[PDB]
Amino acid sequence: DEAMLYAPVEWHDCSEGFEDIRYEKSTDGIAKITINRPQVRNAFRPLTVKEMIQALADARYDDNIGVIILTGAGDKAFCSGGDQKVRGDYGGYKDDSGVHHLNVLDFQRQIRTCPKPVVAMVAGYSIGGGHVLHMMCDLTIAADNAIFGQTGPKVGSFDGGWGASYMARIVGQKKAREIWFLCRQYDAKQALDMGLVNTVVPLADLEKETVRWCREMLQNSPMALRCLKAALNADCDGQAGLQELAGNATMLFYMTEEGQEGRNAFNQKRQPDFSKFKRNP
Amino acid sequence: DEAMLYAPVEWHDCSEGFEDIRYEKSTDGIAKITINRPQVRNAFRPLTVKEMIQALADARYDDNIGVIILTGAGDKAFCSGGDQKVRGDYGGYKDDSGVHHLNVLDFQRQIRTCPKPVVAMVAGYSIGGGHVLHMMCDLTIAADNAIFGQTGPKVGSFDGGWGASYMARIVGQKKAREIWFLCRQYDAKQALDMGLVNTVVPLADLEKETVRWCREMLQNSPMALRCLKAALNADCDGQAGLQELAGNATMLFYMTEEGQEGRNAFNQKRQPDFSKFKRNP
Amino acid sequence: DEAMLYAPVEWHDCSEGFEDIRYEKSTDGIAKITINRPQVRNAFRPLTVKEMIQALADARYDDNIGVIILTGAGDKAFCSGGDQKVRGDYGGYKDDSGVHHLNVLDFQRQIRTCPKPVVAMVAGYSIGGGHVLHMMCDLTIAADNAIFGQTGPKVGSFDGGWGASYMARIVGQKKAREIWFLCRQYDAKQALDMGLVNTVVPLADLEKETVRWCREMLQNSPMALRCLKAALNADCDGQAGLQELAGNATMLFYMTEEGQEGRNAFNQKRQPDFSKFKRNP
Amino acid sequence: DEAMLYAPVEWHDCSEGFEDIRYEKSTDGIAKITINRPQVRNAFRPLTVKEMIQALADARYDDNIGVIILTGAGDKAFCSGGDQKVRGDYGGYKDDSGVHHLNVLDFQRQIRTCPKPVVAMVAGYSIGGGHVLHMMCDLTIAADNAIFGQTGPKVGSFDGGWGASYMARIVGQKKAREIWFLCRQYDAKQALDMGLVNTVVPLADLEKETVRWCREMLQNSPMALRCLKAALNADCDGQAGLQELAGNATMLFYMTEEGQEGRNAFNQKRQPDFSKFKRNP
Amino acid sequence: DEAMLYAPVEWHDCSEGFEDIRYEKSTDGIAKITINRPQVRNAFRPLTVKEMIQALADARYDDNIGVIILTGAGDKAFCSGGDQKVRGDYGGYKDDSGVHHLNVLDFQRQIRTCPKPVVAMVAGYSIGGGHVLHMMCDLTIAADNAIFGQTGPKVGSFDGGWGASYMARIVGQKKAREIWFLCRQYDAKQALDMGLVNTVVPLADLEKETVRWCREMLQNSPMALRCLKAALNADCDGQAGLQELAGNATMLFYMTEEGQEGRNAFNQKRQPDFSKFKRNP
Amino acid sequence: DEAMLYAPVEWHDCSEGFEDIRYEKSTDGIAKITINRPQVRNAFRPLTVKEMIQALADARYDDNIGVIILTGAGDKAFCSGGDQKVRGDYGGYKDDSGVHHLNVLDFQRQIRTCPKPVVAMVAGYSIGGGHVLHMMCDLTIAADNAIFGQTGPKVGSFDGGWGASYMARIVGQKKAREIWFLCRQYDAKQALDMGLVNTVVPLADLEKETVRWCREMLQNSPMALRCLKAALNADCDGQAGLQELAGNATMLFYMTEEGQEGRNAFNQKRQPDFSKFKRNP
Ligand SMILES: CC(C)(COP(=O)(O)OP(=O)(O)OC[C@H]1O[C@@H](n2cnc3c(N)ncnc32)[C@H](O)[C@@H]1OP(=O)(O)O)[C@@H](O)C(=O)NCCC(=O)NCCNC(=O)CCC(=O)c1ccccc1C(=O)O
Ligand SMILES: CC(C)(COP(=O)(O)OP(=O)(O)OC[C@H]1O[C@@H](n2cnc3c(N)ncnc32)[C@H](O)[C@@H]1OP(=O)(O)O)[C@@H](O)C(=O)NCCC(=O)NCCNC(=O)CCC(=O)c1ccccc1C(=O)O
Ligand SMILES: CC(C)(COP(=O)(O)OP(=O)(O)OC[C@H]1O[C@@H](n2cnc3c(N)ncnc32)[C@H](O)[C@@H]1OP(=O)(O)O)[C@@H](O)C(=O)NCCC(=O)NCCNC(=O)CCC(=O)c1ccccc1C(=O)O
Ligand SMILES: CC(C)(COP(=O)(O)OP(=O)(O)OC[C@H]1O[C@@H](n2cnc3c(N)ncnc32)[C@H](O)[C@@H]1OP(=O)(O)O)[C@@H](O)C(=O)NCCC(=O)NCCNC(=O)CCC(=O)c1ccccc1C(=O)O
Ligand SMILES: CC(C)(COP(=O)(O)OP(=O)(O)OC[C@H]1O[C@@H](n2cnc3c(N)ncnc32)[C@H](O)[C@@H]1OP(=O)(O)O)[C@@H](O)C(=O)NCCC(=O)NCCNC(=O)CCC(=O)c1ccccc1C(=O)O
Ligand SMILES: [Cl-]
Ligand SMILES: [Cl-]
Ligand SMILES: [Cl-]
Ligand SMILES: [Cl-]
Ligand SMILES: [Cl-]
Ligand SMILES: [Cl-]
Repeated sequence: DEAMLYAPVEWHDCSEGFEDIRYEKSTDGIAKITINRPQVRNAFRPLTVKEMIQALADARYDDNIGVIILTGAGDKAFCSGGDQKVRGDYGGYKDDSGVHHLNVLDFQRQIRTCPKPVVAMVAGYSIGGGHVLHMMCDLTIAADNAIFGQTGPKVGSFDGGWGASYMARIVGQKKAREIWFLCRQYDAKQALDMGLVNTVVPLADLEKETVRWCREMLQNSPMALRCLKAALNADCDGQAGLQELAGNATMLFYMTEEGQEGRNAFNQKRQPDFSKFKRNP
Repeated sequence: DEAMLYAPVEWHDCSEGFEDIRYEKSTDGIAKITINRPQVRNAFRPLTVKEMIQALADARYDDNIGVIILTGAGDKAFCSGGDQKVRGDYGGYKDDSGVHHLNVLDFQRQIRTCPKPVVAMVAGYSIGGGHVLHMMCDLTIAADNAIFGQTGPKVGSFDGGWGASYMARIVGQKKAREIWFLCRQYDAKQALDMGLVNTVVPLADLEKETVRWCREMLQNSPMALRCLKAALNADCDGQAGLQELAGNATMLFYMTEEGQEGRNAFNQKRQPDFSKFKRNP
Repeated sequence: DEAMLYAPVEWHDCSEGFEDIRYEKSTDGIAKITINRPQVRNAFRPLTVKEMIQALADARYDDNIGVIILTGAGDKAFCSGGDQKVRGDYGGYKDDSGVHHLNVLDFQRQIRTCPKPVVAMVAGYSIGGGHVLHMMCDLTIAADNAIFGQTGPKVGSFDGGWGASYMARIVGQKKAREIWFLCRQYDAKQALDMGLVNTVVPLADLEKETVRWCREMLQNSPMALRCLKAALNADCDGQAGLQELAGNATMLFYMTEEGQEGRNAFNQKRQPDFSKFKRNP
Repeated sequence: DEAMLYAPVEWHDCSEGFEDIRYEKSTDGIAKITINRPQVRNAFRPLTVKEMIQALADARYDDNIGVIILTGAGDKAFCSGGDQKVRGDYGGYKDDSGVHHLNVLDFQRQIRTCPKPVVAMVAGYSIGGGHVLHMMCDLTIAADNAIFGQTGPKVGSFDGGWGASYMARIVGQKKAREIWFLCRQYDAKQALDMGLVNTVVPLADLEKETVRWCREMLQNSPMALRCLKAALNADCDGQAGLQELAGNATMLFYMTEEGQEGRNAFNQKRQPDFSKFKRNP
Repeated sequence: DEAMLYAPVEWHDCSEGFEDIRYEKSTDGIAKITINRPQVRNAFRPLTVKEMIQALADARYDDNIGVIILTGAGDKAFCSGGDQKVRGDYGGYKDDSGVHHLNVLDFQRQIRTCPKPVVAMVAGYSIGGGHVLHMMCDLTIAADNAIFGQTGPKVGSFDGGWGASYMARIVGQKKAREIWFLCRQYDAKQALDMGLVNTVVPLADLEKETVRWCREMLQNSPMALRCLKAALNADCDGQAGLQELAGNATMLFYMTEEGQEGRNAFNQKRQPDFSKFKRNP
Repeated sequence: DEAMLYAPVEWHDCSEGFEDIRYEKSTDGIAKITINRPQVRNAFRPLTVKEMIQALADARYDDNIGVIILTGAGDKAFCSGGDQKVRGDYGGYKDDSGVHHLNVLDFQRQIRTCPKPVVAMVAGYSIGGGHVLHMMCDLTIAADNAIFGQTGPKVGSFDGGWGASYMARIVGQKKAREIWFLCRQYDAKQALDMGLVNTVVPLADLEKETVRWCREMLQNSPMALRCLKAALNADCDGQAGLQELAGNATMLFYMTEEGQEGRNAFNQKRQPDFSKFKRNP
């Protein structure tokens, strides 16, 4: 239904109180987080990350939202990683109160455990920490002007966490070592060819196509989506992944009569009677 | 309730067709598989394993059975492992047709994936392949005359699968290397002290205590039990463990109105409407 | 040797007793399992699965068979997954007796642990559970009319087991999330491009090329093939994978003089003497 | 130095705005989170968990805190798990707004990823979700009146995430399956013997001994502790564990001259000169 | 800077004492190990491996070297694997003294744990054990005449270690099973298409391009490069990977004032004072 | 026979060329490496480690040696870890040439990958890096005066590799966190009780009992021993563990006629004929 998928999107502004990002919601259930620091190619300082964390937490708890888009303001950059202008000498990035942070690690975890799909909408540069962020998103929609790469070994940094291992799970070990060791830039076609992004579209149609992809997911079962996301994380995240996968199993079990009987019996101060529930093979 | 836990048990014989084992079921939902080759300390030959497999399959599919006991005939042996008298040169144990088998590997997987708890009831020797068998069982109830250990490096064999890795998940890596490398025998107290068995009871009380443990589990949620068994396997078995765990999540999802709407929609040749189901955080 | 590789194939029917599938063997060592429910696009019901499990067990134990082909009858579908017409409310698919099954999980594990290569021969739709089946097969040969995808989030289901994790080990995490979250369909070239199938051939050439691939494997060491298949599973299946791989090492050890000395000594009531066997570095 | 270790402790309150918990800080760097619903054996409702999350976030960000204690009010209970009185049918526990939560999962991950040691101080009952909470804590100090166990299969629930797998990494797979399948209660001595808690002390000495253990850690390198905690999580949590461990490596790298040259060169818009930094073997 | 990247390279010979290989170093920090047995398509015998290990150890310990190239003499072969003419019956390859070796396993490990990037420069055949060798190298630069493949199942062998699992992490599980099961040969384009090599260049420009890639890495942080290599290994090598990654964290910690205070306090026979180092969030 | 087990041991000196260690061999197949720096409680400097690696390589290749003992000179210390007197600021311990090493990491991997059992014979202190060394050994025989612990967080170091993860696989996650975070010392009984060492014997009986354990293993299959050691590593070491396990499978395959046919056919320039080797199930 292209008429539905390509219908106009009406964004409602929810940016009140944010300084470094914009946060918007569509009537049909898309939340969009936009890094708004185009002057530094949308690099994040600790405040930026803090605000993205708050926005993503809101999206998670808004039961009208089914999908999140992460993007950068303007056409030149999605995100250029940590703001090197505030990178201190004592183990992180300094906020205005002098505290050193590495809070993008919290945001990565939050994207990972979000039960709703998160989509990176990438125009122009997705570089360094900004590159890890697009990789963390479940899907990436790239404009034909998109440019991807890491710079760690050039700028005195590295992401040896999901920035390395998870990258290898997307593009394979040979490509991952190349990306990290040489710190070249890759155009959208190169990214597409290596399986790094899901599709490449003309810059002009970036939001149009991204919104179609979100709407396709919004037609589907939110329960199935969250279970599948956990299951896919589970191939990577050991017990942390089991926590997500089993957690959803618990939720489901709480919705059954057998599970509910355990609760009722406790509340009614009696023994449970699980005999009425047939054992499946 | 001790009166209920220690009530007499009435075994019904279901051994029709078996030559190397006995197979029985209680009215209150316990299936018991007994290796019946005491003349060889209950060593298994390929036929024996084939029968244990058939029995355990029957127990899986009988919706009145909730727990399975595995044990050996007599008081002298649980199982002394592969019957070395029929072990061929061509990579396995010879059946009367001359085919070389290692079908205990199938029995290990079957116990592993059985959605009902399997309890090893050990009197006397649990040795070699027979020792791996008790380990594979979810729980082990040991008589005070029980003796445990491996013999592989002494008799020209080894179990480098669950017989090694899973043993280490039970007794730790130092004890596991000790048990394998030296091939000593360990008595019941030594076994309990290392976490190898769940409890040790006087030989005369062996079945009485095992049935008590079985009955305590039979009071509990069968769904919960199978989910937890899968979850505990999943700490060991990677994607195979995910298959089990996720498979249970799939079963539970099928029992929800959200999952059912998806089926209904397809059968009625219409679009699913999941909008009616609230998204949890 | 194209003459040999493209020689005519001579199928012998072994379907007697099967209601939902065909089962055939070639003189040169190929067993072929064909889902035969074209009226439902080769959707499996619980009987279908039980028969496929019986057929694959037969092929495993037939020492003349070296390779298995799995395919769908006709040219419109390989398999469309679980039969939604018989999917019950109580956690699975109803058989004629009203028992609720998810027995395709058994069949997945059987393909996985089969020591002989299994080849999916896909014409037309490989969808849902039927898509996971082709993925489980070691290799996939696709016709130019082949169509691939999942539908779980559309039809209220999910495979978060090998259907998710193992999919990711084939096409990468970005593609896996796309496939599962959007539930689009993908044509043969799309599947080839993402590494989902091994090759794409004109529909007319489907069996001809599949049989060629089978015959190439049939020239190779059956022992090496099974060790390698276990080794590749072991990158995914944790301790379950070690069981497979170590289990083959045991088989091999049994074929050595050192291994046999262990057995010989036990049978001959003497202490083993391993001094004759040089310690390799 | 026992005089230092057993010095009186001086708690200052930081509970402003909390209804379900108390939150306090000692003058020497210990924070203490106390579940304060002793009338229901310190069962948590969604609000309770939310408050615990806020308190733990505070402790994490307070650089004068080096260690956190988790405990329950009164002598009778540490925590009895999820509050069954507010457990709803729709897959979680209802807050006053009707939303269904499983937010203890967030708290579990927050304890896990906390860079500071978290110590469970257990008096009386640690049961169900309350038992998983003490397990998640790095260390457990138990009073002689402490009682441990799970109840899931009895009350229609299960924790198949860290509550299962991680439990196995503490007590081993045999005890873990016993604990979950039978849902017995275990006294302090039983807990100590299976390795489930670190020490058992007289109830009268619980706080004094817990504070001693805390002070011992407070004498040590905070950086070394966080790295080790991450490293120990990493044996369980796959790529999520790598995120923590590598994250600490990044922090350290940012404190070296080599890392800083990378940053300086970027800010100064010149090529970095890494050649002046000797390559270690 | 292409002028710099494509500048002449000045090799100096360091082959003194080697019989099967050449070993050279450039003034700008590239070490090159060349298998020199072109008469047997650069197959390795145990001495060849021994020599390669010695050269790679020398490269690791030379603080002037930052990158290693592995290659074969001539342009017909990179390496055709183990030398079958000296392959013994007793489980390995015979040296002149009749000891049977599989020492390529040590060389694989040594490439894996080398803190400096290792680059396969492939002209002609990279086959069998020789194909596993290029896979182990972090990157592969292939000439347009390069040919890739395994032969194990044809020549009575298999690499079920990194040869299998790590191959799957490169090309995906479907392509890995194809490569191993059929033992076909793949041209440079096929290899590139499946992600098996990083780039393909004209044969006459093989070294020129390889040296360029090396110089690009040689501009980057050696510390970042070794941490990332370890992090990428860590997604595959479980605890051995943790050893590498954490071992780099230890190295970095030693370079900090906090870590040094621990050493200073010990050497000065006083108690450490870690209180001066602020805790980061 | 106890007469055999407790027979006198004749040590022959092989220490020529060593400065920091002694190296001796028994006539019945035991190699003993003794750290010889009692004046610093047998702390290792880079030369010490280099010597131990040389000694262990020699033991690996001496086909008369079946088991290695690692120990410390005198009765006061096994090993107190890294020599803090030569620990430099630049990420390692300085040799006489000023190079900074962490070469114990090499020795750890060498113990891990040694195909012969390695036994720690511990009298007195096993502390720090010295404690990790005893853990790495397959088994530990402790004297009643033995003391165990880590000191990292006190002395500005950590071993977050095998020092952490592998310790947890020995003593469990709760104890492992205790040991690392508090840096207490533990007597021999405490070590035994937590599963940290295999046995405790009177100091005067240390070598006598250690040699008995050694001789017990020396009676068993060297091949079974090495396969089992690999299999147990494989529960921990991911693909590095697969390499060892599969590597052993390859060695065994080379000893079979099916394997050898592949080699013979290649050497005789003819097609292999594997049809003579029946396919096991
Ligand atoms: C069990 C022992 C210690 C009991 O000793 P006891 O003194 O009480 O009895 P015996 O004096 O030995 O007399 C008992 C009779 O039973 C025979 N017998 C005992 N065990 C076996 C056996 N396993 N196979 C064949 N016969 C057995 C004795 O010979 C005697 O009969 P008679 O000759 O007088 O008529 C003592 O019996 C003992 O040690 N038995 C051997 C224990 C053993 O070594 N088992 C084999 C170890 N290996 C395996 O189990 C294979 C498992 C494996 O590693 C594997 C891994 C992967 C895939 C497949 C496998 C597999 O092989 O299955
Ligand atoms: C395959 C499709 C795309 C082909 O479309 P086409 O246009 O060619 O034909 P149709 O007119 O749509 O269909 C032709 C006839 O076949 C019936 N039919 C087709 N598929 C099924 C099916 N799976 N079940 C029942 N009937 C089917 C149609 O109904 C029609 O017959 P009539 O009704 O007119 O008489 C299109 O057919 C299609 O999309 N089919 C459904 C694909 C699907 O959704 N399959 C279910 C996917 N889910 C699973 O398989 C469950 C797997 C799972 O998650 C799992 C996980 C763990 C453990 C167990 C399981 C498990 O459930 O097994
Ligand atoms: C704790 C017990 C053993 C102590 O018994 P005791 O005799 O000393 O006191 P009682 O008289 O029984 O109780 C005193 C008052 O407190 C109430 N109460 C106690 N526990 C709870 C509770 N958990 N919920 C609600 N109320 C509780 C009693 O009802 C009584 O109040 P009154 O009725 O007199 O007014 C005994 O109290 C006991 O067994 N309690 C239940 C322990 C239990 O079963 N907890 C649930 C275990 N399951 C979970 O926690 C869910 C965790 C989970 O699996 C999960 C997994 C993944 C994601 C989320 C979750 C999750 O659900 O959080
Ligand atoms: C490389 C091929 C395809 C190139 O063919 P081409 O037509 O150009 O040359 P040829 O005429 O075939 O031969 C040229 C001369 O070189 C000899 N030769 C080539 N390769 C080898 C070799 N590997 N060993 C010994 N000799 C070799 C030819 O014999 C000829 O010499 P002449 O007799 O005429 O004088 C083609 O040459 C080819 O296919 N060679 C074999 C490729 C192969 O099968 N290699 C072995 C594969 N197996 C291994 O490498 C073992 C690795 C392993 O799995 C493992 C795993 C764990 C632990 C250890 C190992 C291990 O074994 O190391
Ligand atoms: C062992 C202790 C407890 C014994 O105490 P005791 O009272 O009996 O003897 P002392 O009087 O304290 O000492 C006797 C003489 O020996 C010196 N000495 C003892 N140990 C060392 C040492 N490790 N380094 C240098 N000197 C040592 C004493 O100084 C004294 O000599 P004098 O100067 O007075 O003559 C006690 O001695 C003790 O606590 N020693 C320190 C234990 C320790 O902290 N070891 C270091 C722990 N860290 C490591 O091992 C690094 C390992 C690591 O984490 C790592 C990870 C990854 C990669 C590499 C590494 C690595 O660093 O290698
Ligand atoms: Cl970067
Ligand atoms: Cl055994
Ligand atoms: Cl599906
Ligand atoms: Cl519970
Ligand atoms: Cl090969
Ligand atoms: Cl230490």
